[PDB]
Amino acid sequence: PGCGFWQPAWRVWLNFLRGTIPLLERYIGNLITRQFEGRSNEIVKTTTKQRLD
RNA sequence: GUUCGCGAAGCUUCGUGGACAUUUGGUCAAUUUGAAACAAUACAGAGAUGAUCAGCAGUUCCCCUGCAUAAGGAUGAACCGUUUUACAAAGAGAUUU
Ligand SMILES: [Mg+2]
Repeated sequence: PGCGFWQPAWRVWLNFLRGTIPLLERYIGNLITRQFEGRSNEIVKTTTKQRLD
């Protein structure tokens, strides 16, 4: 042990985070919205295998 | 305070006219009384059907978890009860005018 050179790994993680930014903003943001103002009348979707028949 | 001019005393100091800069912040004010929930105790207690159990939906002025148009919530919640009139036609018997 004692190999430094964290750069490429770091870069990779940064790039991963990029993707998340969006996903988290939809997700976390959505959650917080719900917490403040929690949904009225959701519509289920029969394209699901379950419930189709 | 910066300063660009005027007027008095000794470039230094007072007295003035201007220019520069110009209206912040609050849907809120710090403990009970403007609304959080679980938990706990007590008491019961689990969809059809005889019983045991799966899953899916459905209605709603019920929601929760969930990123969710996934999925999951006691089959997620309440539905299991009440239920007498657009009501006429025919026949028989009885009291009143
Ligand atoms: Mg179940």
